[PDB]
Amino acid sequence: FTMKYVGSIDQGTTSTRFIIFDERQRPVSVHQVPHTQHTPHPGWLEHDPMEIFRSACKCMSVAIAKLRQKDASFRKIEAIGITNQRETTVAWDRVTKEPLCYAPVWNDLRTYDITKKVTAELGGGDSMFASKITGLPVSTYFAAFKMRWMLENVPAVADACRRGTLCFGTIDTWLMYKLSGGKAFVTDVTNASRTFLMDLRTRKWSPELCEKLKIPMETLPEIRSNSELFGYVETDECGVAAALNERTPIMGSIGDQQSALFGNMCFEKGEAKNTYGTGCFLLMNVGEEARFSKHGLLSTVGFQVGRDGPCYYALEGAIACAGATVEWMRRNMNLFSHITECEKLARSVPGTQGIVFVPAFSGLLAPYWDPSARGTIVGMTLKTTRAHVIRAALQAIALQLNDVVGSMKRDAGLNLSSLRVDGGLSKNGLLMEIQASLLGVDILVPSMHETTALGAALCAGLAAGVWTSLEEVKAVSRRENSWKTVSPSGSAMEREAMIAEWREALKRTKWAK
Amino acid sequence: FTMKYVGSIDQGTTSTRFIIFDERQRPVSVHQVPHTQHTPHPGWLEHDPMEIFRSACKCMSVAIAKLRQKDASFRKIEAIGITNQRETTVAWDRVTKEPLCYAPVWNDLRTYDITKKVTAELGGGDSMFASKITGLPVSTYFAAFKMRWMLENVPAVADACRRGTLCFGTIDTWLMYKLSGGKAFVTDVTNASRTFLMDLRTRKWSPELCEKLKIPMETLPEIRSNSELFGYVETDECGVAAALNERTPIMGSIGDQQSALFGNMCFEKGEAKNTYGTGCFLLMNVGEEARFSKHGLLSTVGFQVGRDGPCYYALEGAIACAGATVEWMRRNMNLFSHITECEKLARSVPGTQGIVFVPAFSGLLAPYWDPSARGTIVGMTLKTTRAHVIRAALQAIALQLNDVVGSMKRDAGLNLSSLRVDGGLSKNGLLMEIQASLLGVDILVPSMHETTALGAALCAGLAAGVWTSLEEVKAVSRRENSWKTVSPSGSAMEREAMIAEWREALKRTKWAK
Ligand SMILES: O=[N+]([O-])c1ccc(OP(=O)(O)O)cc1
Repeated sequence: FTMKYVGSIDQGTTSTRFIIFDERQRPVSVHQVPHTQHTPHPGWLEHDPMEIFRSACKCMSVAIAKLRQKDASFRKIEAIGITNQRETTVAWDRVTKEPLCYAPVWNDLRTYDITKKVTAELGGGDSMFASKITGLPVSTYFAAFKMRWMLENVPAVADACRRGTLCFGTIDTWLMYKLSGGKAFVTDVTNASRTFLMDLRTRKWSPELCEKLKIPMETLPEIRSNSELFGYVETDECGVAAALNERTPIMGSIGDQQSALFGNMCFEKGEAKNTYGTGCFLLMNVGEEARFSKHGLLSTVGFQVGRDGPCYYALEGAIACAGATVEWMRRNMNLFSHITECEKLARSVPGTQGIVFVPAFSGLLAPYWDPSARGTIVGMTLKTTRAHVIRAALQAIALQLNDVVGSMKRDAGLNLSSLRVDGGLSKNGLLMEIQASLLGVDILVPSMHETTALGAALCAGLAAGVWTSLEEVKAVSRRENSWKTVSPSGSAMEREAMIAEWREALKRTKWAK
Repeated sequence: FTMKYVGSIDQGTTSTRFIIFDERQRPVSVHQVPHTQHTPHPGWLEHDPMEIFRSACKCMSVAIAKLRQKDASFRKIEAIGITNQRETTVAWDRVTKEPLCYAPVWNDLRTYDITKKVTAELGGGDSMFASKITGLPVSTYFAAFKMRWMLENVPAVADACRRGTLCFGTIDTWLMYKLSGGKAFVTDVTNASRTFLMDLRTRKWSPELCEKLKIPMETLPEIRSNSELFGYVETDECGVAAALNERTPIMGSIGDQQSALFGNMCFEKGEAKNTYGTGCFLLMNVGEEARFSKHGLLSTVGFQVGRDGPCYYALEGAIACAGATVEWMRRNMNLFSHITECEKLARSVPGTQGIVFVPAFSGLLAPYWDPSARGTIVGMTLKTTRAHVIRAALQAIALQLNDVVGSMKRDAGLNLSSLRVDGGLSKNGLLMEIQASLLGVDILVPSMHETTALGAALCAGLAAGVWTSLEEVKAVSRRENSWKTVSPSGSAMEREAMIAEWREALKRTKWAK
């Protein structure tokens, strides 16, 4: 036949992208368009759903146009996948086809008072009351609470609910609705699991929770899998229908973290990925049955290939200050000037020589949620240098994931098979070695680092028959796009002593108030 | 018609100085010569006693010569005083007049085992067992224990004992021997009070403690006051006898910290001085009656002018890492480039904004004595910067001073009417201010900073009639050498709160072992 290509809309917190992959899973064209970060009051954050929609469209037409110019064999896009900042929630009207307000972002803290109210007046003091249904604690992040808040506080949303015309939806749902010309009102299992309205075990809306939270099941879209025919692109808001040329289907939708889980090929229980960004997000595949957490971790859907096909579940954990710690050392503390020196300063010394640096700046998340913990350094002497402090910060990040992973191993009754990394800090070689050594598993660094975008591309491709099974997907990746591999290179005396030092250090962190 | 001159040899840890003062207490010639800091094993420090002797002689020869050029009539120095790093101990031979080995320094930790063996076998587990005799706990610093080591470890010293030719002394005794040709084997009360071998109230060698620790009294110098004839300079080591031109008497000997107390005119009880340098010490004049300590602090002789003169006593508190702390931030952490950036960055913020830096790099001294304490910072957030960390360090220093003064008031039964400062960090205004605001008293700063050297010249000039009395001495100082006063400026609640913050941070310093 001819060459095939799959497009991936990568819709993030600070920008939107379109990446076209070829059938070897190589990114052959990209365009990025940012969008405005609206901040009406301290701790609020909101996005313009229409601005986001036009960025997607822009990106699609620019990347397309750039590829035609450099690839004589590119004829059309076979299918489009979507991946998105999760939890961000949009309200819009079924007949005007427009938003009723801006979109509160995942990390938006306006829903706080609703969240304290729900914990008390519905869970009787327990934030975990519905964690066996949803997999989730009561929290400001999850969508129901933002939905509730827009019902309570946006007269326009209240009204349209009463007309029977209101649509709520995560960014996947919204993007798919407009791309479709308003014909498709859908969502995938991974986005739907971050709403607080889906029953993990069935992956359907929960009549009980919707009732109990007073969100009407008329407002919610149809839950579908990650990989299947969602709709077609039927708009032309920035040249896009012209650019795609043929009608082009939408056949992949997956929340960003799960999209990275998928794009890093974590198809089997025990396989986990970590993104080393500003924070860390670690996800492990735990298998075909939902596993619930007794360490404060999130249970979520990992991925679902095919409608009502197999559903792999996952456990998710975070740390707030990974990349942010490195940036803090530089710009607040002058411990170095630009990012290259971070790793070389940390390599200049054989170890931390006693010190521990717990970068608990905005508390400890992970499996020891403690908002009172603060940034603390212990063990220093006159022989202590910035080299050691920088190295200890690398150890700290790796120690936290280790704790997170330890908790996941216990909640799930599995061992960690391998950890794939992506993110800025995955380019710090030393941090990968300290991590491999602590976890006692191989760490895998793909050199094609666009793993989030690839997840959604893989979903669309499987469904459109560009790739014909997960095994073919792994073969192509392992052959074409080369992984760097990083084996444990440390003794069990050192491992055990580093974790013991860390354990002792964590006791000394309590400070705020 | 012509100016009368007094000489001071200032034999410090890292160098030797000779200062010549006029009868108006102005330094008119100075010369300085550094000596080698030998460190055979880790935590060991050791000096070459011939190097030290010869350094002092070069200092006298050159300072003398530089003065003749400024003043061609100067025919002689009236008298020469000695002040010296204390506790540092020389072993020598009565007839060869030469060191048997190198001299272990005040902060040398080779005596550690011997320090334990003593606390148990002689002291029944109590380190304060001779507190009421010596004014001291059992510790690595004091000269007896170094004496003991050289008998158990140095063939030449163990041996020279047998023949009746072994001499031991502190650096005063050693300089003063060699300066005199061998004709003088003496020590002053302040230096003697640091041997662990002298009764504080009586200023006698204690036959009980000698006996107990296996130190034969045959090796020990005759104790004198700080102000009287010790001997004459009768050597030509660098033309020194010649340069002096006349037989010049040594009429001053005083341990370095006491010398600063004396040189800052701290004659009344409640008057205290805080010195920064190769080590950092606060000394309070407590009066004619000796006071002992319930809160770590050391009891010692302040000074005694003359054989039949009254003995004024003092309490002594140390801190271990003071100027070292600033240089550590500079040289190890790169928090600033040069010394003037420190006070500025610290000034650029309103406060510590919730952080505390306990700079206990080598344990907590003062009234806490915790050798397990290490350097620790607590409270940090992403809003913490180097300005806060540097400011915090300065607060820690004042906070430690404050806790040391607290202990001193309780022990002595007095308030601190005045604190005079000198050494390095006295040039930092912000620190002086933070210090004044915590002790709630005045801080005096000499423009004629050379006050340690002054003390021994004052001793030697009092004995030789250059000044006739303590009153004339203080009258001239006031007349000649200008002050700078720093007054408190804060609340009771600022103070109370900063101290409670500090007291909780201390709980989190235990780390070593
Ligand atoms: O890890 N984070 O806190 C985080 C994650 C995503 C962000 O934005 P994005 O990288 O454009 O999706 C910004 C910050």
